[PDB]
Amino acid sequence: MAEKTVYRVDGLSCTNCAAKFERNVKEIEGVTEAIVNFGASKITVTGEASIQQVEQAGAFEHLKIIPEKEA
Repeated sequence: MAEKTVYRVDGLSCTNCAAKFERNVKEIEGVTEAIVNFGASKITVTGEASIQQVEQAGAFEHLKIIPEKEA
């Protein structure tokens, strides 16, 4: 009852690449929204999908994204 998540991402540092990313996410039919910061931050995904799909997309620059966990 929320179906939104954010994962921590590191490596790339350019708004244009962030824009490439969020659009790459939007292309996936599994997600509704995505809010992707990069630089030294995180990648929010919302809809009904997980980083994995975005991970594949991120192969354009080879990013490393980590699902945060505390438990």
